[PDB]
Amino acid sequence: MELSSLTAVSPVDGRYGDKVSALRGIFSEYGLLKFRVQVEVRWLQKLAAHAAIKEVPAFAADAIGYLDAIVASFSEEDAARIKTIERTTNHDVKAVEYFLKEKVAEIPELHAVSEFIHFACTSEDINNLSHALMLKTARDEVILPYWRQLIDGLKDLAVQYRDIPLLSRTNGQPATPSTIGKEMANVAYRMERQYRQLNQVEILGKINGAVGNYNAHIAAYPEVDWHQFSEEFVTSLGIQWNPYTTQIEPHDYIAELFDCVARFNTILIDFDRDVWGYIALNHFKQKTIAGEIGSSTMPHKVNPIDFENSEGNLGLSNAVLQHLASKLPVSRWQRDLTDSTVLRNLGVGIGYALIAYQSTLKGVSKLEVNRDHLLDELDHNWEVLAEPIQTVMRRYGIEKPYEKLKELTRGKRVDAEGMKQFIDGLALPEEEKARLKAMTPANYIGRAITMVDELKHH
Amino acid sequence: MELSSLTAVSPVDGRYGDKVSALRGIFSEYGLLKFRVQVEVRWLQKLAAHAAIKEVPAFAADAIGYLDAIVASFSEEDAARIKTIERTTNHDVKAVEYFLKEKVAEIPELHAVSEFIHFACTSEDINNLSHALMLKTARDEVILPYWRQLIDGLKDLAVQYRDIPLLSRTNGQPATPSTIGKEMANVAYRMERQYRQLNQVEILGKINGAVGNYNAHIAAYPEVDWHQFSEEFVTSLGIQWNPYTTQIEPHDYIAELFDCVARFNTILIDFDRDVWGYIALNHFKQKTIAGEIGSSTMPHKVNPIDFENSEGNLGLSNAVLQHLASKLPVSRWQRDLTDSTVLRNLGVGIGYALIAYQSTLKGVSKLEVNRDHLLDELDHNWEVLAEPIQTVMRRYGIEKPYEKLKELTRGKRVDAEGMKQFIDGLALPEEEKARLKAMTPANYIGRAITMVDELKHHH
Amino acid sequence: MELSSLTAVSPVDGRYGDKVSALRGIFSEYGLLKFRVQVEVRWLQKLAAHAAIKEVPAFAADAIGYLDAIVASFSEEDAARIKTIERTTNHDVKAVEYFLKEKVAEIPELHAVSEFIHFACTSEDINNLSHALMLKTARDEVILPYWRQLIDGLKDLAVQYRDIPLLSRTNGQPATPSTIGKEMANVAYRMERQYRQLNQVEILGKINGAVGNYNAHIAAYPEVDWHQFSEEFVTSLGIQWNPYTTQIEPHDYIAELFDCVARFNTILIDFDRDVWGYIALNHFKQKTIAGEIGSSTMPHKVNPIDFENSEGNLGLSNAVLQHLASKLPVSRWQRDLTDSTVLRNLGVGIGYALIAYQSTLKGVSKLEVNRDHLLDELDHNWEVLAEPIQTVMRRYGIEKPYEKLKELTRGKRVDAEGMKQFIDGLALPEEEKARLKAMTPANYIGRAITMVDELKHHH
Amino acid sequence: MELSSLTAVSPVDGRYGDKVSALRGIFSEYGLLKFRVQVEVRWLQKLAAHAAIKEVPAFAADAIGYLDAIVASFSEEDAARIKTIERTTNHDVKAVEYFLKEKVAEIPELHAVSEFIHFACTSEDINNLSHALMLKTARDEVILPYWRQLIDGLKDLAVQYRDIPLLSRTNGQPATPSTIGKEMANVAYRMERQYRQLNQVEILGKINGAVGNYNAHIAAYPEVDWHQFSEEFVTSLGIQWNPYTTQIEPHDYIAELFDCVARFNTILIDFDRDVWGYIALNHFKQKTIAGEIGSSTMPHKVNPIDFENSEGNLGLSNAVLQHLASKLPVSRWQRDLTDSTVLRNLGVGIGYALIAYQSTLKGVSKLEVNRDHLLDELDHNWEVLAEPIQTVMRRYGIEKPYEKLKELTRGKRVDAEGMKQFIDGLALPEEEKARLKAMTPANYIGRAITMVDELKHH
Ligand SMILES: Nc1ncnc2c1ncn2[C@@H]1O[C@H](COP(=O)(O)O)[C@@H](O)[C@H]1O
Ligand SMILES: Nc1ncnc2c1ncn2[C@@H]1O[C@H](COP(=O)(O)O)[C@@H](O)[C@H]1O
Ligand SMILES: Nc1ncnc2c1ncn2[C@@H]1O[C@H](COP(=O)(O)O)[C@@H](O)[C@H]1O
Ligand SMILES: Nc1ncnc2c1ncn2[C@@H]1O[C@H](COP(=O)(O)O)[C@@H](O)[C@H]1O
Ligand SMILES: O=C(O)/C=C/C(=O)O
Ligand SMILES: O=C(O)/C=C/C(=O)O
Ligand SMILES: O=C(O)/C=C/C(=O)O
Ligand SMILES: O=C(O)/C=C/C(=O)O
Repeated sequence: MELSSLTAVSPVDGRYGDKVSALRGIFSEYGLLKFRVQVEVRWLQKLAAHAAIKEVPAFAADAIGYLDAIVASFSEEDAARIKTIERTTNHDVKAVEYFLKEKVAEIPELHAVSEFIHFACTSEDINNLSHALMLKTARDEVILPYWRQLIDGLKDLAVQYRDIPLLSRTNGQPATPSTIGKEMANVAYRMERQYRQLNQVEILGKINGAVGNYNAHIAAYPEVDWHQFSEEFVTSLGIQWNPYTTQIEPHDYIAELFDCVARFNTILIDFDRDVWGYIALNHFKQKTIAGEIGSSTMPHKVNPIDFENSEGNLGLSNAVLQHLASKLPVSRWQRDLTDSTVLRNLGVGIGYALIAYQSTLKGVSKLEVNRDHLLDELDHNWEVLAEPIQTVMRRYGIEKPYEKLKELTRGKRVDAEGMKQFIDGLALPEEEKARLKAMTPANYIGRAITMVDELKHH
Repeated sequence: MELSSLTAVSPVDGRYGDKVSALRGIFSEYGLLKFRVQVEVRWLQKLAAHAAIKEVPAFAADAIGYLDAIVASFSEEDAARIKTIERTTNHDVKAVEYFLKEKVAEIPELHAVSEFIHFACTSEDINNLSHALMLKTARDEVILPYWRQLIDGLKDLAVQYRDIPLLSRTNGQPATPSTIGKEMANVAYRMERQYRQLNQVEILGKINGAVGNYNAHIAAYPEVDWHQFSEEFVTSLGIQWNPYTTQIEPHDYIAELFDCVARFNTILIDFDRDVWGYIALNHFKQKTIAGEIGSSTMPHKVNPIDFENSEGNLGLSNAVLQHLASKLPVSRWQRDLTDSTVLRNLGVGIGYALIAYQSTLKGVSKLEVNRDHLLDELDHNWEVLAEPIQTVMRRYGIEKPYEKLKELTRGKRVDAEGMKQFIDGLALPEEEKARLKAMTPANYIGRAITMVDELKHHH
Repeated sequence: MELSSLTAVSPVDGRYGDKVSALRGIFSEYGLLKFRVQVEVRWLQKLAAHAAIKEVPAFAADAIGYLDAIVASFSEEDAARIKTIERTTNHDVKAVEYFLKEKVAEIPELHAVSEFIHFACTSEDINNLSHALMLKTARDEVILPYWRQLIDGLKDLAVQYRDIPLLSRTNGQPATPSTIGKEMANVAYRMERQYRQLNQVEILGKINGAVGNYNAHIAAYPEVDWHQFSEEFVTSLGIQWNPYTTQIEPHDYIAELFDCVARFNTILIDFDRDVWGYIALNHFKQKTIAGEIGSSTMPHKVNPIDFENSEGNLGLSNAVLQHLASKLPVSRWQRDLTDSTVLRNLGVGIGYALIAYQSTLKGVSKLEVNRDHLLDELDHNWEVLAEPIQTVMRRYGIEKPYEKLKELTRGKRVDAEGMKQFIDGLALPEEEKARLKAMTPANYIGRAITMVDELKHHH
Repeated sequence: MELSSLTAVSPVDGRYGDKVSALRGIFSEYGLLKFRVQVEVRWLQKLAAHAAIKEVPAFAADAIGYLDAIVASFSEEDAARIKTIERTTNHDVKAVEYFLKEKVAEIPELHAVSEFIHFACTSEDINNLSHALMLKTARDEVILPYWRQLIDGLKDLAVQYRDIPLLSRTNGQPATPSTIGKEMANVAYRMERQYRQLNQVEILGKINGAVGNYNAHIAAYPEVDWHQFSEEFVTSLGIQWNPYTTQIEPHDYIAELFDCVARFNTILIDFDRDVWGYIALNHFKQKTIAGEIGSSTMPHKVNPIDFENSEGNLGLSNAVLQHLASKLPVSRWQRDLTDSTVLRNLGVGIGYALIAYQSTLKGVSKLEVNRDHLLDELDHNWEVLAEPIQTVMRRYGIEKPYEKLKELTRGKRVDAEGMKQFIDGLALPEEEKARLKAMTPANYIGRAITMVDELKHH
């Protein structure tokens, strides 16, 4: 069978292919080849612009334009030609070199310096810079914008549900109340920390020849400061310079990038699970679309499939991201080639994540808080007032406060009247007694609401 | 950009797409849908053949042929129709049901029992059986055949290199010799163990309604023995029966299946790495063709790129296989849907492995043992004879045998002459002294050759 | 600070030390050394009993008893002596050899064949056999017994709760009912599958010299069939023979063993989580004793801390088990020593699991099903009867059955009365209408109870 | 059997127990209890020092001293008492509370405010701050110093071997030369990046009650600004404040801490492997100790067991660190208790790492570079000069330079005379021809030496 979204082995290009279309122009073989062409061309232009390198005179305006067009117009047809050449070379980057030499052959000025294409370069000089550009593009144009959508989305939920009381669950058991909004706020805050970290991750690049010592460069141009030339070229591409490497850029920054993405994903997994649970408890109703089918056999079903889809894909994302993070930075001696094939999977780990981000956003858009249920549940759990009562008792020196409340509530059902009766028998100033009799599980929410309102201050 | 092998995000469908084409008809959405249709059709066919279920009379030959054709000729166009219907249902299995209902509408016999399609079934009854069929097919038609090629390949190398001496390396250091063939035999033996295990793994399936208690089945047909019905149906598909489940088949067998593939892949990583190193030591030269480029900058390079490609892909395979193996069997209460999207990746872990198997076979085809280097290295490591000498001394009661050889060789360079002189000073019977003076690093290979020759007698 | 359970870095030897005491005599350095001594002693004993090896005459009863005593009475003091000798050798197995040599010196018979201790052996010949003995002992005396307790425990719950109705949850939502007992039975069945698998795993061992070719053995005794000698010795230890290896036993069986324990642990995590949730839903209340504190701040709390402790430890167990399973079988060339230090952790992964098994059993002992809540919840979810109604409608040819019930219940609240009214308007034979009007969420449990009663007939 | 280093199940407390003794006072149950006592006491002191909280008057000098002594003198006997109390409570932190109440009972001033011990606190307020102190102490006093030793060690090797030529290996094959020192320098640089990152990781702490909303605090003291009180207390402990949490501190920073430690460990694994290989190639000899045994059967053996031990333990370390990093940040709703038992393993992942750090240092101390072998090997690989020759040809416009050199060397043995003969036939200016004939694989090292000398500038 020919490849199509229906026949694709992986769901990243298959069932969810339309959810990650932007990655097809970045992490695919086409994307890799596109970026390699960009790097090769930029290298030739720097050599030409470098006065000390007389063998490569400055290019005329039209020659520079011809070169820039090769970069900007790079097509699948161009990539297909490179692969055709690769059939002969069985070496992808050499095929890129030969492809570029073919392209400039018709332009005398360029053909003249044809043998300067890839001059003194090793394949990894081209590959690592290509990977850097792929990752930088992915982060700045795709990943961060989804993270911002998720963060803004959670904040909106926090504000929207700021004052909606919730019977908290610790150890899965009824506990001291909070508000739906506050529980949303906690997640936004965590996501924000990771967003800052991802944005601060360095994206490194290098260019220094075969084993990282500019051997070939120096042999031909011993008078040129290639260490300076290297830093200038890498930074000219918008990449941060990595001065010490072997044949390959070590890949530590890729682990740094993926580790933070995995942390964010983990926070999202936690969120997907919690909401799945709130929906199970009926604290949230789900918006329904006319025509849709919840269950093939149970007509009444309305399921949180978006949160579940996201949860599953986040696990897959982390499995791939984690493997790359831990495996890439280890390479035998000056390097073994196992990282090449692995690096063709940078978009895979990212892709599962993007699919999950969209699913979560989709699930969030269908949330309908159920205040009635939330409040009704709280009204059936007056035992949660045992904490404040004992704490107040502690304040006013009443003996064994915690112990007395434990005797009253642990393993015992106690309603409002019962809790109220206990308070009345306490040796406390009327003012405090009345203050205690005035609280309910629904209003025993502490600083929850204000916590939500102050989030914007962090 | 439209999807093509060039724009595909994953190299399983991209760069290596042509290496795993067989999986496109199995693990993809098209494959999933095709098997779902097969299961649905067979379910309807069993209901018809069941005399006690009179509302669905036995189907005549032409109707059975029409149903069989739906299964056999299932096309991408058919899959597209289901996807079109799914746009409305937002439920894939329900779209399959509607698809089939549309298909039988033109056959009165079949159209008359239209509402019996998916009768009493829950989506997972169809899904789990499809996954089982997908995995069984992949194992018997794809995985095992590659494993047999690797095993036979290693065995061929074992025989071909049965008597070629090798300076063994323990802790990376020169050690007691072996033969290239013996080192290959060890790997083939480990591979065979996993082969037998994978083949013995159970591929389970179930069919029992919404939560596993045949609730719906019994509500409509209380006089029918659905437990028996279930076992017959699952086994009729060539799948092994799993009588106890919630809404989903628990997936334990998937972990069992993936755990053995991972063990096999691990053995292969070990192999890829060892050969990469033997090539690094120049114990093997590499066959290459004119035109091929080793390095873009170093024209003299000839690299073991096939073994490296395999090694990298095996790591990826195991990472995906292991995630599925450990995550799938955990599902909240009667099931949470997180396993659905994950199960659409059964072929991904398998795909990375297939790519690796082919790369290794390619690498193996290019190996050329370098007898000259192997022997020359052995002739510069006569210190390895310290072990046999001390051992012989132990036998004949000579004092501090091991200790004496350690003082003589640890941290010291000793050639054939120096080792010979030492043996001469030993208080051993002439015959034993001669035997020791007759051995060399190259012939101090123990039972290596016979071990290789006897491999065929195992497994 | 001196080491004590209070200062121990790891909770396996610290807080939970008393929960895994049996492992101290197996996987610790003391245990490793004890088994090494056992293997060394048995090796010497076989050499003596082998008539062809005349330099080591058969041992008389008292000498055999003295050797057996070294093995049987091996103490921490003996272990300390070896560690003392190791301070000089910087090689543990060599220290064991010297230890034994010192021990036999007082027995002329044994002292006379002193240099035959460790004869022709490489350290791994002793190590791998010790690991095999450690794992076999742990499996047969520790792991399986806990697994049997869990399985029997789940089966007891299954029987005890066989007929207690439960509103099932799929996607976390109210679904077709089952029984508490049926949900327990499902787990017991999965556990039994892994139990059989773990019991069937092969525990392999080898003994063949420095690199696996009996080089040293053949150099001294070329007329002896060491391949046969090897198989006899390994099997005499109750271990299964692995004829092909490098310096180390490849460790594939360790992965096979650990892969099944991990699958079992995964099933248990699934269980711990489900029960944690059933407790959260108040389907089960928890037994607690006076004096116990649930929360330091919320006096009303009663938490399922036992299940939570188990769940956390199972994750830890699998993480260690999986690392060993995937890393151990890869060793550079004839072996690199990275597996030695790692193999000192065989008991760690097992320890986390043992802690978890005991915590779960403790949690189970405190469960008290809450029939009132389970039934009350079911009585507020009559919408689950939409499935059986539509299914019956399908049987009797009523049009758009599923679709009609969806419009009636999806996103809508429907009580017993509303469901009853709907059934009355259906064009079905009186008998079928009555049957539908007679069912309730609580009795719509299908074959749940019989499934539980038939569990005993499986496995 | 009773617990001893010989009977310990885990080698962290067993065979290598003496290698991690410092962790016994930090991550053990004793350490956890010690820190919990510290937090509880500090909390009581802040309440006393807080003027607005009149029910807890400022403490006299001797009372404060008595409290400080409880913290500073905390012993195993004290910890044993807490565990004895825990037998009754089956709740560790409550046992700590009761233990402290017992300790102050003899001091009237303290006994007077006995019920203010743990006032309004939830166990996790104490636990998370304890974990923060454990991790901060471990990083600043143990981990970073080992990393600094390793970094300084690699730098010393770099300087010591700065000019020692090495036949590089890419794909495991003879490649463009470098120097032993440069290969050491690359590793030091990578380790330094992680050191900076680990040092910059935030160590967070919180204190806000049952579910994070100061519910109990406000119920008793509605006039006190508990949000300010919280930030002050956490920062007073030297911990960074985490304002938004549920019952537990989310643990994201722990993942951040462990992820960077794992990255460092991975770099070290790569190093352990490379040196193991250099030793296998005989580029490094190993120092030998009189009396030691390399092999029980092969008398001549001298093995790099220290690097191997380190490699094995680094893998174990990462397995544990990774599990904690990915599992801890996920907790059901306001929290499930699975993280408590897991957090008792913070020292385990760290312990394996420390054992490995020491083993690597030990292995490094035994390295003896073998210049003779290194140089002899290079002198047998004149084919590596094919790169510079073709590059020079490229510079001077000689047709198909790379192609001509490939024909000459790919799959062919070419010695100095052969390479020299090829150069003589080139149409290049004598000056360049002589420059090429003057190089050897040993001096074709590019900027390697200078790269090493400039490391100190980064
Ligand atoms: N040392 C190297 N650096 C960069 N590319 C290489 C190196 N060695 C081989 N290659 C080529 O890199 C490509 C790797 O392909 P793949 O394994 O599919 O990722 C192959 O086309 C090789 O010919
Ligand atoms: N409980 C369930 N069992 C089987 N399929 C379901 C269930 N709940 C929802 N679905 C459907 O299964 C599909 C899951 O899609 P995906 O997440 O992409 O794997 C969706 O089309 C859902 O409508
Ligand atoms: N090739 C080998 N086979 C078995 N033991 C070895 C080997 N090489 C070194 N050893 C010893 O094995 C022990 C490994 O200790 P450890 O790294 O703590 O597990 C050390 O005492 C070494 O002297
Ligand atoms: N929600 C909670 N927060 C803090 N501690 C708890 C909580 N629930 C139970 N505990 C106690 O925490 C301890 C956990 O012990 P372990 O599982 O061994 O780490 C037990 O002593 C419990 O009684
Ligand atoms: O193609 C390169 O740039 C390098 C190849 C190699 O080192 O083998
Ligand atoms: O589609 C089904 O078969 C089941 C759906 C559900 O349980 O929600
Ligand atoms: O101690 C041994 O048995 C082997 C040691 C080695 O191969 O180095
Ligand atoms: O002990 C505590 O602080 C909290 C306990 C709980 O939430 O259950």
